Amino acid sequence: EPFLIGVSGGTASGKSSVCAKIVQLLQKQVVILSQDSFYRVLTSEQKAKALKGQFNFDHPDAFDNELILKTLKEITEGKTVQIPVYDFVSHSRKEETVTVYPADVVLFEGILAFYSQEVRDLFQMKLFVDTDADTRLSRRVLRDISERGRDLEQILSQYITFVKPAFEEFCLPTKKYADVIIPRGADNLVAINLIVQHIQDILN
Ligand SMILES: Nc1ccn([C@@H]2O[C@H](COP(=O)(O)OP(=O)(O)OP(=O)(O)O)[C@@H](O)[C@H]2O)c(=O)n1
Repeated sequence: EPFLIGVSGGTASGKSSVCAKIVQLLQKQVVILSQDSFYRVLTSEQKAKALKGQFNFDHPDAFDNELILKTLKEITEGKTVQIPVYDFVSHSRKEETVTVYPADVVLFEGILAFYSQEVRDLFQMKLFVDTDADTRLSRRVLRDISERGRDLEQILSQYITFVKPAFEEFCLPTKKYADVIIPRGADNLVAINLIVQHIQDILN
C-alpha cells in the first residue's frame, strides 16, 4: 500500500513548500495532492457571497469531504484516480480533471486535512506547519492579490471575518494530532531532514 502523509497548518503557512521540500529530499515515486482541490461546487447564491468575500471557505463543510474520503481510499487501494481542478478566481470547480497514477508516497496538504477522523486515519504520518500569524496574513494577501485576482479590502475582510476565527476553531485544534509540528515551516530544514529520513527508514 502507498505511504500517505497528511500535511496541515493555517492559510499560507507554507504547507505546499514543506511538501515540495520533502519530495526534493527523498527510487521512490511521490505525488502531492492538495485538499483545496476538493472545494465543494458552489451554488449561484454561494458563489455570489464568495465574490463579496462573504463566504466561509475555511469551514469543514466548504470541502467535499465525501469525495476526499473516496479519492484517498482508492489511492490507498493502489488504484489510479482522477482529481478535480479548482479555479480560485471564479470560485468554481473546473470541468477538466487530473489523472494521478499509483505512487509509493502520497502527501495530502490542506488547512483541514486532519479534521475528519475518517480521513485522518488514512494517514500513516501527520505533520503540522506552524508559522507566525502576521507572516501568514502577509502571504495570504500577496498571493490573493497576485495569483487569485482579489482586492486588498476584500481579503482583509474575509480574513478577519472567516479565516482567523475558523483557524482558531477548526484548524488549530487539529494540531494535537500531528506526529511532528514544524515551526517556521519549509525554512526548518532540520525538522524536514529528520522527517525525510524517517520516511526513508519506514520504506526500508
Ligand atoms: N474559493 C476559495 C477557496 C478557498 N479560499 C481560501 O483558501 C485558503 C486555504 O488554502 P491555503 O491553505 O491557504 O493554500 P495552500 O497552498 O494549500 O497552503 P500553503 O500556502 O501553506 O502551501 C482558505 O483560507 C480559504 O479561505 C479562497 O479564498 N477562495
